[PDB]
Amino acid sequence: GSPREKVAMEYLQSASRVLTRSQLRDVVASSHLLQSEFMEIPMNFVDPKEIDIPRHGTKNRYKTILPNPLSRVCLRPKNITDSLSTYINANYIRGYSGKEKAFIATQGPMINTVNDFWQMVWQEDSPVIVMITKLKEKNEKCVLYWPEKRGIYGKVEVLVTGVTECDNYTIRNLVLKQGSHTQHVKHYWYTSWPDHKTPDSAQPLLQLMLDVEEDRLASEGRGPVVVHCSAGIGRTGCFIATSIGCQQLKEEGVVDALSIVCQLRVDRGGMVQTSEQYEFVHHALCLFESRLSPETV
Repeated sequence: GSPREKVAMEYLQSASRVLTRSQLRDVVASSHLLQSEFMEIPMNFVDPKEIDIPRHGTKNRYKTILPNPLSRVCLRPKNITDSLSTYINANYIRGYSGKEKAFIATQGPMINTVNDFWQMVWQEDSPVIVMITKLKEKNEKCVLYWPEKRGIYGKVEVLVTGVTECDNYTIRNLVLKQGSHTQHVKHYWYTSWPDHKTPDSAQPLLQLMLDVEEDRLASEGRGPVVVHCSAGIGRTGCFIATSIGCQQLKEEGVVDALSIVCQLRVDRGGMVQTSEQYEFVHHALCLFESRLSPETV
């Protein structure tokens, strides 16, 4: 929601700036007009008066960054009544062309939400988790929520079967279990995002992006890809917007980043949280465009 509700939602649902590949290259060259464009996009943060689940604040890492009701991920453990047991700071995110539930954006788990997080990964049959933050960056950003080899979290067991190092991220193959059932999940941990600025190069992110895309292509029938950083909106929003925009560039030869970010704001308030992040998404789109086959006919 926003102070002027209709003005803000009308904007989010109508703003558009379709960029040809040439225009995309020019826009980043002019990293000045992106800032004013960014400032025009409503945050769509959730008015706490809206949501009504007593003490949900205990499970929010950032008190003002909440899951918009319409797309909130509700937990369904088959045996709890704590009410807060059905709550998690996470939202379903629409993908390219509005594809329903392509991703789930969520905050970095807190000690008291680790079980909830796995309950989500389990009930949603999520095939991939993308983590874009260190556990600490000057101050706490996220809690360690997975085991070195094996762990129990509520009624969900997580087994770490393998670990592979890469560019600026590490991949952990995971196996989740509940009784007679198993679920595979690949955990990507991107640790090199700078503490005080956006990545100098978008190459590591696009590599991660491509790896996750191959996972999605082979996981038809499964659930949304889970993405989180600390508050679950900044780096998280950058990763998702970049993924959606690179697909538009590849399939259509153009990209509407403004529309993409607006739709993300609709799904989760604050997605792509700073102007620097907004510029970074465009730089990442530019790097991707630089690798496409030529337009000259």
